Amino acid sequence: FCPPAKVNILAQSRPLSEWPINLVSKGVQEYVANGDFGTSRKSLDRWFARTGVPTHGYTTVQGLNLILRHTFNRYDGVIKKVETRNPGINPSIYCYQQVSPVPYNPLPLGTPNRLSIPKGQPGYVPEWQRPHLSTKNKRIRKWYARANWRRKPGRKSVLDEAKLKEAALKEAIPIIVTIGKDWIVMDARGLLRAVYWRGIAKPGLSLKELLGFFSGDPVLDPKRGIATFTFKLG
RNA sequence: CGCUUGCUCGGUUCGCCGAGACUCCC
DNA sequence: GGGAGAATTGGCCA
DNA sequence: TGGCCAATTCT
Repeated sequence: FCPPAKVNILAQSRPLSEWPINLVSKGVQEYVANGDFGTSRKSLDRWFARTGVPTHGYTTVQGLNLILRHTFNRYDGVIKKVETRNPGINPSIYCYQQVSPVPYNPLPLGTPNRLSIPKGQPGYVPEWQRPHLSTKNKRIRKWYARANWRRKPGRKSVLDEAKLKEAALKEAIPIIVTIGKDWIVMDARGLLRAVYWRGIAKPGLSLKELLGFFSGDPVLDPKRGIATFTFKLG
């Protein structure tokens, strides 16, 4: 079993459902045809351009075997499900080996000390009571974590999109997925928490060693602003 | 042994701390 | 209600 | 030479 993972995107060149891989994978399900489907580029040429369905400058052998082969199983199986008892046009951009994520180019502990920060600076712990806390090696939420600023009738807060949210991109961990013209930068601290949650120690993890524990084929979601990874057999 | 993002739920001096899952998608 | 790889290889110009 | 982007593969 491959456990899942969930990471947040940061920036995109153009609107989500406007990349040409999506513009190719979208019409396939509507179309489904010849049936001349093969990994070989020659067979792929025949199935797509020749049969009739338009291609938006896409010819990758993997990028057309992860959407055509999926669609036929989408048009099938449900018939088998109709047989078993006796639809959505997914822009789920299934990334492949050739577009595997790599860390950004032109691990830190975070807050090294909990009860030690100069007074008045951001992150400073309160003075009315420093003791009476708990020390069981639980997760540490950073001061800017909006999970700690949620609104309720009993809660008091002054939410600002700059003070709270812009503080994230300062110490973010960028990784890049490139299909040739479209670039997506996701936040890897989700992967950090996912790997520390299952048992792996801290500090031995660096660049080129976090992504290794996850599968190299993400499933980007050009809606909800989220991406999803999977681990390996380990 | 060990824990930067997301989310659910509390009160608080408003500075911040206490508990929890991650098999998610159509 | 279905999917969540990446090893080996073949063209390959500075 | 070797180095990288695509192209081919089984279960």
